[PDB]
Amino acid sequence: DLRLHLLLNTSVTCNDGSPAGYYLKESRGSRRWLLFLEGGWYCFNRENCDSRYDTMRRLMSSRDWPRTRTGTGILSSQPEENPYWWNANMVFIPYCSSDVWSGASSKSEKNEYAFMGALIIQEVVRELLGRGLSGAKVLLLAGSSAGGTGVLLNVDRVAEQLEKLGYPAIQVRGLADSGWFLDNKQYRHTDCVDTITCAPTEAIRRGIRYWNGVVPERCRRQFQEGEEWNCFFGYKVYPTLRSPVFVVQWLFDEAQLTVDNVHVQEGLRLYIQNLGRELRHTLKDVPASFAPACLSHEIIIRSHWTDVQVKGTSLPRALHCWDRSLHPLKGCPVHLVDSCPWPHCNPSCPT
Ligand SMILES: *[C@@H]1O[C@H](CO)[C@@H](O)[C@H](O)[C@H]1NC(C)=O
Ligand SMILES: CCNC(=O)Nc1cc(C)on1
Repeated sequence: DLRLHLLLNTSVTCNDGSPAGYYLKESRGSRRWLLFLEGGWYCFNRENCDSRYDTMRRLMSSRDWPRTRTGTGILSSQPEENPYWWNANMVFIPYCSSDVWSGASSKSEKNEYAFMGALIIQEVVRELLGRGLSGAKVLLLAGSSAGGTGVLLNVDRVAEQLEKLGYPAIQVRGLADSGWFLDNKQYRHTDCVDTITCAPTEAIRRGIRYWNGVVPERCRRQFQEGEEWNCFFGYKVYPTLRSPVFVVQWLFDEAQLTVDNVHVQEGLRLYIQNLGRELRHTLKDVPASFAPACLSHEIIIRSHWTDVQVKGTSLPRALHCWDRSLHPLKGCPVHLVDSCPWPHCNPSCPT
């Protein structure tokens, strides 16, 4: 199990002002640290945040959090379940800011909710340094779905934070799972008048203003003010990053299809095949990646994450090969993208 620690700096809060926190399982024999960002969509105005507070309150508040959690998948400490990093120090950071880990605003007389995702990550890092992170050799910032996009938005800020705090020897890297979305043409279209109809670009643009959202500096400098929503899209923000980042993405991701208004005749067949091709195209110059041709969503904290293979190579193996490459390798590849054109043309896709 991983044990809960609420942040000692209680000014860093979840949406409703309760303290944020993290779950920790230490491994005294290891200098590797894994910090995982939970996902779970987001909200972007008073009305849809109020609805989230009624039926998704654990994603907006810590008052009902349990004292422990079980680590699964890449967060498992058993080698049977986690061939990659089973002996690492394990941290799970709950997502209670509803801001895709981008926010920097407090609850106040003018703000019904606090949006402090970017500050939550920084405060977790700061408090961990006194519990052994000061002696780390690698810090891997991982995450799934909204947490995967959160890795892309924050990995270089963690690197800069540790440099400025005086720990230049810690190597910071990122693992972004199921957070590589396309602002593509949708299969059916509606103008942005409420939550359901509002396309991701328009929703994120409004969210950034509501959250006081922040993006990586080099990406901000490219797109400039008013256009920071561009930096929430993986293929646009990744070229601006300096830390090594490994990208995991199903070619036919279920959340991508949902925001494309897809739930088979010729028109839809062509649409789905073109989505797969566009995704593959955006990964062509990503040297560390794992992209199977499946209809699914998320992978790395599922207990059977070791089952899927691309070209005969599992994800735990590809991550191990990535580790080796950061010390091309004979029979130990790091770029693994399916080329077949339809969901589950890879026989190892999840059932
Ligand atoms: C608590 O966190 C806030 C937000 O980052 C920061 O402004 C403040 O200095 C912190 N307080 C302490 C005592 O570290
Ligand atoms: C309903 C589909 N889910 C999402 O769009 N989830 C997301 C999107 C981003 C960005 O972070 N989580």
